[PDB]
Amino acid sequence: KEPKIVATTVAITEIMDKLDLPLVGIPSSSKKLPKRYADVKETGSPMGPDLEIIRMLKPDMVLSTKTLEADLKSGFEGADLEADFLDFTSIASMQTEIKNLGAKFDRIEEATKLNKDLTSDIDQVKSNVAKKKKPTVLILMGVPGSYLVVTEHAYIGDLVKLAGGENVIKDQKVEYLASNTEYLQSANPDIILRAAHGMPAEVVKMFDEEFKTNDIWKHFDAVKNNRVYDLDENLFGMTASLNAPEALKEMEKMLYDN
Amino acid sequence: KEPKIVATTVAITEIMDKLDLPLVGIPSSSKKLPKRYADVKETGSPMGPDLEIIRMLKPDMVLSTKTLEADLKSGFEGADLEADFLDFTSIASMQTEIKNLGAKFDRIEEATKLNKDLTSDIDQVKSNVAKKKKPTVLILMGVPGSYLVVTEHAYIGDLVKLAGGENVIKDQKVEYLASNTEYLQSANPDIILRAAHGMPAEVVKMFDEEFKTNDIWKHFDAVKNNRVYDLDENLFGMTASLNAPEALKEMEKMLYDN
Amino acid sequence: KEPKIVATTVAITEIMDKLDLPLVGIPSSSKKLPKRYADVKETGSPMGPDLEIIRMLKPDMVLSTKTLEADLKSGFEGADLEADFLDFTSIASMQTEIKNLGAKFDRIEEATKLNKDLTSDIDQVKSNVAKKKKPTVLILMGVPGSYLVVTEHAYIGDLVKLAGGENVIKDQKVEYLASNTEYLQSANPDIILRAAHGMPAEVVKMFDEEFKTNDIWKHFDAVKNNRVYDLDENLFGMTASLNAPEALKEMEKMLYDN
Ligand SMILES: [Cl-]
Ligand SMILES: [Cl-]
Ligand SMILES: [Cl-]
Repeated sequence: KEPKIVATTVAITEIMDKLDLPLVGIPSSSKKLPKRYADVKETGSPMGPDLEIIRMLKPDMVLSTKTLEADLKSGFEGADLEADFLDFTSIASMQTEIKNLGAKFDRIEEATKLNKDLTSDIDQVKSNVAKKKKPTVLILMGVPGSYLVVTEHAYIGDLVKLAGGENVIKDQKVEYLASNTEYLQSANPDIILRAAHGMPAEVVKMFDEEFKTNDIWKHFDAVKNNRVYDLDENLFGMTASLNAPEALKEMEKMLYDN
Repeated sequence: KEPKIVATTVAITEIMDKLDLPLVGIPSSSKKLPKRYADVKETGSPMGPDLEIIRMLKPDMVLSTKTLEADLKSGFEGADLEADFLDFTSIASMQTEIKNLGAKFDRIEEATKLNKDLTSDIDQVKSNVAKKKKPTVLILMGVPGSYLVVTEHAYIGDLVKLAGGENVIKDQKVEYLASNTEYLQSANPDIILRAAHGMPAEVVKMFDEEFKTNDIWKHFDAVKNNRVYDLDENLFGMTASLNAPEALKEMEKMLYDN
Repeated sequence: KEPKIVATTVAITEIMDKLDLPLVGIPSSSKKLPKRYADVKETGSPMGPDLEIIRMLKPDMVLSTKTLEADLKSGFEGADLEADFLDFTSIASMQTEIKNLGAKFDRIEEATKLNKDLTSDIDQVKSNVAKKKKPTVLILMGVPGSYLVVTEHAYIGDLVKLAGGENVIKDQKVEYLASNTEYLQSANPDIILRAAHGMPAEVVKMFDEEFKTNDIWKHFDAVKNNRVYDLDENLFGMTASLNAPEALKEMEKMLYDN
């Protein structure tokens, strides 16, 4: 008997498709999912799946992410659902999770092929930027008044690192920091990147206008030099996915194309 | 002749379906509406209905909510549209409105049945939690930097009350208060609940990360103990609906299941 | 050979339809577009179009807006794409752009007709309000804690001006200002208008509740008198469109109907 697997996020569902694995559950989402799962039961929001639906499906494994573990682990345990929280905070961690899914579900060849493809794409960006002069970068996540600083330990920080950017924040131990803006202004990043995950682009544009008028950020050289980018929310999520090669290539354009 | 009724919100439209009433107008919404109204004219945003469409429909009654009365009453009066603003700030108030709609539109039996079902569900939660030790709860509505404190006088406060939670805010007269965070930290709620009505879950997750880094909230015991929940926006609206029994059951899980 | 044109926003696509021009590219959007372009290739977000798709289409011209020029100009130049950034910061500027598109693409008669219709609608509002006593107005764009003041130099400021409103901000040179709220309170606008472009109405309602509790705004007479309006985001965009006649008529209702 094939294992009965519930995937609770779009990113995991895409990995399951590349691994040629059937699913009994998929997340409820407005995003397009692989066609093979067109008729699979939806199990609610990735950020809070519907435990009663999932229980009914009697799965052998429910797949979520490390970043959601604190939020969802108790509910799964309470419902007697076996669950695996995959670490998608870097591309490398995602690739190890892909390897481990191959081993867990008898798809070692498919996982190996997928990782080979990813690594080839990543290696090409690394090679492309290796001899370039590197810009310093400040990564912000959030909305006006509450921006978090994103370190190398989060996925968007990993993309900046792999594309050769030098994060203005160093030697930190957390994924997201509260912004110390006077310190950041003195550090003077060459480039500022912003992510408002899930937010409509029209709202993000409004935020862009606010940033330019704000004493808090307007005297940064990056603002004066028009080196502030909004990361396409549709392509740059908070955690890793198969979108990474495309995301890394877009990152390379922003860091060096100007 | 049947009365010509315009329902301007999803919640009211669902009540009209349970009352077996025809409609000449429904709100414009991306949410699924009862199938019987598939071909009914849409009348614009619940938060600002299209008065020119509604006028054309020559309704006998337009139904909105108390919470929107201040915003919409003048427009309706100016357009010579008769309108009823239903109080959905508690389940009990919603049930009285259901009774009154039954009387107004000759659906007393249907309203009585609907209220019987609701009351049976509510009574079961009350019975379930009656002998449990009760946690203190802080309810926040909004986005980083501008969270409102939600009292017992608003619908989400009513759900907390009915599920046995003790609001840290007492003896207030308003539905929403400005947050006095130092006071709230000293009150030390066992649990913090957050609602960002209408906001995509992916954005809410981002807010969750910001909350944990913010000096303003991070030293609350509830944060240290991982007792902060985001209320599923799709299920917990700002005002009451037929979703209430499901919402109350989910509330009971959060307050006691941990 | 007909020119190969890519329209990167909904507003421009609607103008191209009125000008009876074929398109090779349209923006990717959830909004309804003119039916004649049902099968036209989508080219990504208006706020960051997909340059690789657009390159493939080998267009003669890519159309965007002045307000996006700073963000998008370098990418287009880098991709060797000819691009025109149309000034939609007022109705009059939009009408000059319509005239110039007619000349550029051999649609002078169609552009002239479209502008005649627009001007007739605008003239009617101007005539309607000419002898009315004019209210002072404060226009805010954004979200709690980060509202920008909108001047006459931005499109929503232009609508207020044309409908007879007197902006409390005068003799400015920029489209958007940081809010000096103590100054604004002393200026005491008769009416406050708010725009959260792209934001779901349910979120905007939540913001409305927050505004009323905020010491920063609650002592304005406009708040005390219930003269604060949320501009329907679906109809009042950040920059001009063919929606303007409808928008101007709704503006006239808010400024004088009360
Ligand atoms: Cl993760
Ligand atoms: Cl209400
Ligand atoms: Cl513009």
